[PDB]
Amino acid sequence: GFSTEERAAPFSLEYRVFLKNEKGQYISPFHDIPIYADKDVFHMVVEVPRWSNAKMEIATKDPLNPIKQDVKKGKLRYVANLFPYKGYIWNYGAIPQTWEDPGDNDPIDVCEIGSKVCARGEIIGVKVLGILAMIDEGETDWKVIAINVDDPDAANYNDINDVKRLKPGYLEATVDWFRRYKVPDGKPENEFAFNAEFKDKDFAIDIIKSTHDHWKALVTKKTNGKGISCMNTTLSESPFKCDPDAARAIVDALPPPCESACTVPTDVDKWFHHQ
Ligand SMILES: [Mg+2]
Ligand SMILES: [Mg+2]
Repeated sequence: GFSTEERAAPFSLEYRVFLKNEKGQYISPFHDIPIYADKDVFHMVVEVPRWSNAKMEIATKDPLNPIKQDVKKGKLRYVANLFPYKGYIWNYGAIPQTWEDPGDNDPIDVCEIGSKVCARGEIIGVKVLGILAMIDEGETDWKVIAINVDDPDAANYNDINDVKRLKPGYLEATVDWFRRYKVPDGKPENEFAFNAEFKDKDFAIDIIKSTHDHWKALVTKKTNGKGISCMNTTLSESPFKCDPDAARAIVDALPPPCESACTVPTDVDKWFHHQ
């Protein structure tokens, strides 16, 4: 289906993860992966495997939008181990061809709850089960809740109550994870500082389709891109389309693959307890 081309060493500053289609052509995971994998099955770009810490996401401003590691004041970012969790507690990522339009300014986020740990840059199909709406100091932050359609138990999951039923504690832990991530203190002062509520599958799909329409406007130049890189190699109706062979130079000009990988700071091991 899709595959990955990794440039430079993982957890280095130059590390990039580009996506390739069935034919070895470089494509943007933002723009060139269809939102739908099949009827009622959404594509998901996996950005971080469950239980990892590196904060890696689609580069919304880089040509071909490769996955790369976030950087804060010159240092590569890792999420904290929030006791009792190890790193991210879901496969975490995004639905391609969507754009929370400002809004967070990138593809709509997905928490994927299935049993398989997915790889960085892996493209999976997911069944949308619901959506977590969070108020973070007034702003709206959406997290789709989904499960790998290839999960052995996928047939048992069709709405958010199924998550409550067959994975007790998962939704609570999700809210807790995001609350302690956003308010490192622990508890916010009121529902403006942090609020959380889950909505069902139909609501989630309405939100997703809305962000897909916003993306449609983005890649057809009907809305200010606000710095988003819209270069793509497959969208026939997009003025930002570029010849695939021309786009290969974007990858080939970067350091070659090196899978003798940089070691992760020991500080990432530390576990932070809520007091
Ligand atoms: Mg988003
Ligand atoms: Mg986001």
